[PDB]
Parts: sequence; C-alpha cells; structure tokens
Amino acid sequence: TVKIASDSSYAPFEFQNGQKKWVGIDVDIMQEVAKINDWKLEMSYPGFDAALQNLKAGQVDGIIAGMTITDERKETFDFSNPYYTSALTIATTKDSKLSDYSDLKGKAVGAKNGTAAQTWLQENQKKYGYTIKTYSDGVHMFAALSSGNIAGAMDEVPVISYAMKQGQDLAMNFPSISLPGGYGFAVMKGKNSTLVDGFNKALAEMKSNGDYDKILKKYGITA
Repeated sequence: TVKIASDSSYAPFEFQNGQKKWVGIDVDIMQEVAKINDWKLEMSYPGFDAALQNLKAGQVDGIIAGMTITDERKETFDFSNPYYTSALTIATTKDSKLSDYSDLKGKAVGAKNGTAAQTWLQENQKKYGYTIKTYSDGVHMFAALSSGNIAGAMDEVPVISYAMKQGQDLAMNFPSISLPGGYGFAVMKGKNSTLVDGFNKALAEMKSNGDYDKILKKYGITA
C-alpha cells in the first residue's frame, strides 16, 4: 500500500468534480503510476501544508500536489524527475487584442494573492509599467477580467487552460514565462527510493505510449 497526500483544491491538478470524485492531472498520473507498478494506492487530500507535515511524520509515504522542485527542498525531500513544468502567462478575454508584455503600460493586471504570479507582477512592474490588482481567488480575478476592471490576469498556463476547457471567456495570446524546477513527486530524503524510481519509470512509459499527453489533454493542456 502506498499512501500519497495532496492538496484539497488545486484545479486542474487535484480537485473534486460534480460527482465529488477526485480528479486532475496529479490524481490521474498517480493512479496510472500506481497501476503500472502494481501498488495499492491510498490518496488523501488534506491540503499542501498538512501533506508535508504528514510526510515528515511518516503518516504518508509521498506527496503529489503541484510541488515545485527546488534546491532548498532537496535538503529535506527526494524528488522524481519533474512530471510537469508549469509557466505563467497573461489571460485576457477572447475579444482582447493584448498579446505583448510591452503593451501593458498604464493598464491594470491581476494576480491571486500569495502566488508566483503575484510575485512576478511585483518584480516586473517597473519594467512594464502596469498597475497591479490582487485577488483572493480565481473566481474573483476572472470576474474582474470579464468586467474590464483588469486588462489581463497573470496565472498558470495549466490553470487558464482548464478554465478555457470549461468554456470560460479566456484566451492566452502572450508568451509564457517558465516556472523553474517543475512539479515533482516527493518522498522524505533517503527514504522510499523504490517509489521515486517507480514513479520515474512509469512516467517514462506513459510519455512513450501516449498516456501522459492524454492526461494533459483531458484537462485542456496542449502545446
């Protein structure tokens, strides 16, 4: 049995659908990795911070929860090869003609509080000359985009892609900014190398046979 903890709501990586079933890129990858390795998988969804605590306490064996691989984290955890590398970009409504970071001068651009997107906006404000608006969550940010109160909304490519798949009035006309590291499956350092290796090997098999790209496409991720 393999106990994996994750976040409680991070679409399109892990989230509950209309039937309350847990779905998402992380969920689907983990489930297929488990089947390939013949593991009995037990997922839990307490929240990212709680997941880390449970992993450190040995209450679960690993984590998959959009977890960025960083050198600092490698002091505490061992990671798989990244299984997805996210990126930031500016979402606009479908009727907008904005497509260049150098066309943001004097415009308002949104981001969610506490995110890499918000930090990028702070760090690049003097460079590009927009004003910044901060939102509590995605529903609020995208509503402000649809109302014209912001001209663009900085968020993750996979998140915008999924919202587009749901039929929301969104486009991605700008270039992307890669988020370094990528997301990784994590275990405690020096522990459970079996799981990391099994994850890596299954992921390679999934890439080769097309199952990996099928998962991404299911949640609207292309390119």
